[PDB]
Amino acid sequence: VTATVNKADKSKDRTYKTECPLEFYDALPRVGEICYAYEIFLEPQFESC
RNA sequence: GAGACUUGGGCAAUGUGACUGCUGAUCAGCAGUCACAUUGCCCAAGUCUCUU
Repeated sequence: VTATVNKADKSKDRTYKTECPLEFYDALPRVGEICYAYEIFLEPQFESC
């Protein structure tokens, strides 16, 4: 904060890293190990023509 | 005690000369701070338009 001259280029933007969630962090099955198949459902809400 | 004189004492009134501080009013000269105003350098920041 003592660097009060920080108003010169306050429009500067920086980069950041990204990371997948813990569950998605290497959930790949191993041969011989238990696997969880999570079913996907697509229920229609709109009434069709 | 009074009248007057002599000296002295007491009180009072008023004036005169000098001193030490205290303020009052006016005037000049000087410094500093704060604020406003003029435009510009000016980046931040949002909106908007063009467009990047």
